[PDB]
Amino acid sequence: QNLGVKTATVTRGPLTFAQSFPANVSYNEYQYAIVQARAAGFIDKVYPLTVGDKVQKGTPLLDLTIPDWVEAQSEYLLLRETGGTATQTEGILERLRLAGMPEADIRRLIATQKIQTRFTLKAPIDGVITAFDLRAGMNIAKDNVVAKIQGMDPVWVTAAIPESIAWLVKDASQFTLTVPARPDKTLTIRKWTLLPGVDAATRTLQLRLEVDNADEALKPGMNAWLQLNTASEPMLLIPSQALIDTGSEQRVITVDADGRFVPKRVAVFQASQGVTALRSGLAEGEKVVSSGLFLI
Amino acid sequence: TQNLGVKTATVTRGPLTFAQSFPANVSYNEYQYAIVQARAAGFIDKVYPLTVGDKVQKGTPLLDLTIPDWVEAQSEYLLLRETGGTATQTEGILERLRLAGMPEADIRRLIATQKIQTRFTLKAPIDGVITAFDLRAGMNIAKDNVVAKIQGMDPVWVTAAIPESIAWLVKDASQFTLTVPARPDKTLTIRKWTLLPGVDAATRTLQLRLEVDNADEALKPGMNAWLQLNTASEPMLLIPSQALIDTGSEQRVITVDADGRFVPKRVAVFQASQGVTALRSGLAEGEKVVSSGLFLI
Ligand SMILES: [Cu+]
Ligand SMILES: [Cu+]
Ligand SMILES: [Cu+]
Ligand SMILES: [Cu+]
Repeated sequence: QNLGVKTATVTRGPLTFAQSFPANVSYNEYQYAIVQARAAGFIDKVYPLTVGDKVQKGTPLLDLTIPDWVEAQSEYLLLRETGGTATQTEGILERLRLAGMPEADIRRLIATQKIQTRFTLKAPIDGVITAFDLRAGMNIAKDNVVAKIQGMDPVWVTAAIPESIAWLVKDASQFTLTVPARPDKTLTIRKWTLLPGVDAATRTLQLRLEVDNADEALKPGMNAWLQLNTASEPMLLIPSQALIDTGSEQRVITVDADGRFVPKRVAVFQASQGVTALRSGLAEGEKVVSSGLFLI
Repeated sequence: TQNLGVKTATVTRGPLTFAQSFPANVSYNEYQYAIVQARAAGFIDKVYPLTVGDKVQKGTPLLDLTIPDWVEAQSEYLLLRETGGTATQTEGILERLRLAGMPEADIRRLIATQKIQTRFTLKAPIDGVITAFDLRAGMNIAKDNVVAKIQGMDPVWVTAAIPESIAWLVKDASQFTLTVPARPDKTLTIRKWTLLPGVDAATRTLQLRLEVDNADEALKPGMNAWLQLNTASEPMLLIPSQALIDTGSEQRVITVDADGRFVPKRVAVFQASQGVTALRSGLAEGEKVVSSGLFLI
C-alpha cells in the first residue's frame, strides 16, 4: 500500500465504437443549371468550349436564329404601320410571347421596330460545364436542353452502411470525414441523410453527406474515409488499466470511505477505446484504483 | 370501389430484424483436457492396442502396472489381520494407502480372495479421443508424469467473427442459427454462448465463442459452419412491405378507416428488411392498411 496511487471510479454510460468507410465523391444532382431551347430554331457561333470548363456568371454561349416567329411578328409589324386598334397588336405580342420569345427582345422590337432573330442565351449562375459540346449549326425544336452547369458549393460523399449500424446513426457529430488528397483544413459537413434503398448485394444502405466546398477542392471520384462513432446501451464502465486478470481469474480493487482496499470478483463484457464494460460484479458507485501501486 | 377481396394489416410499434451470415470454425474445449498422471513411483506393463487417433468409448483400460514401496504397506496389514491387532490402526494404514493412491475396488478384492494386491490397471476418466500416449513396454515413472492425455467430444466449440459495433446487440441464444455445409442435421442445438475479450486489431472483431451439443459427435474441428445471426433496432413504425407502394417519389399506401373506405395517406420510409419496412414519420400506430389487396382505379 504505497501512496502514489490515483483513484478512479465506476461510471455508468455507453461505449463508442469506431469504423472507417469507403467514400466515393459525387456532384450534387441538385446544384445543376440547365439551359433549354424554348423554340425550334437554328444555331451559329458557339464560343471555344469543351465538356468540362469554368464559368463566371454564365455570360454568352452560342446564338440562335429562328424562322417561326419572324413570319408571325412581321404581320404585327405592318399592323402597327396600317390601322390596328391597340388590342390587335397586344394579341399578337401575346401569341409571340406565349410561343416562347424572351421579354427583353419583344420590348426591344416594339422600341426599335426592327424585326428580331439572333438571340444570345447568357448562362445562369457560376459553375462547371457538364454535358455540352454540341456545336456548329444544328436543328433544334421544342425545349431540348443544350448544356448544363454543375455546382461545387455543396459536394457529395456517399458511404456504404450495414443496416443495423445505419439505423443507429441520428446525428452529424458522430461522422468524421478525412481526405488523403487535401489534408490541410478539415471539411465541415452540412447535411446527412439515408436512402432507404437497401442494396441487395452488400447489405448496404446509401448514406449521403453534403459538404461545405467554397474553394473547390474535390472532383469526381476522388478518395475519402468516413470514421463514425456508434454506441451501446449503457453498462457499468471502468478504466481498463484499473482492471486486471490473466487466467480465468479477473477482477480489481475497491476503495472505501474508510480507505481500505478489498478485491471484488467481476465479469467483463466488451472493451473498446480503452474502457471495459462489465457484465456483472460491481455496483455503480464504487471507486477504483487507476495506474496505482500496491505490495503483497 | 365496392367489393372487398383484401387482407388487413395492423400497424405496430417495434424493432426490426437484420440477418447476417458469419464464418465459423469448429473447436475442442481446453476445458475437456483430461491428463492421466502417475499416482506414485511404479513400473509399467501391457499398454493395450491403442494408437493416438482411437476413441475410448468410456473410461476403459489404458494399461497395467505393479508398484514396489506400495507393497511393504499391504502385507504389513496382512500380518495384523492374522495375528489379531488394532482394527483402528489397520484402517489407519489403509487410509494412508488409499491416501497414497489405492483404488477402493482393489482393496475390496483383496479382503475377498486375500491374495495381496498384485498389479492393478488404470482406466481413463472421460469419454473421447487420445491426444498423445506413446509410452509402451515398461518404463520407470516417478511422481506426476502424464502417461496419457484425452480430448472430449461431448461439447463442441464453434467460433465466429463479430463486429464490436454489432456486439452488445446480441442478448440471447435464440438469434443464432447454426448450419453446416457438411450435413443437414436433426439437432444443431446450441446450449451456451459467450464472448472472448480478444478484439481483431486490424478490422474490429470480437470472437464469439459458441458451444454446441455433440452427442451424435459427427462434427470435425476442420468443418465449415455458417452462423445466421439476427440483430434488432430501436422501435419504429412497422408495415408489411407487400402493402407499401412506390417506385418514384410517391410514398404511400392504402389507409383504411375500417369504415370500408380507402384513402391515399402519405408516408416517409426509414428502411426495409426481412420482408417489412419501418417509417421515419408518416402514419399512426393502430392505423389499418392492406397487404394482399387487389383492385383498380
Ligand atoms: Cu417574337
Ligand atoms: Cu452489457
Ligand atoms: Cu495396492
Ligand atoms: Cu428509426
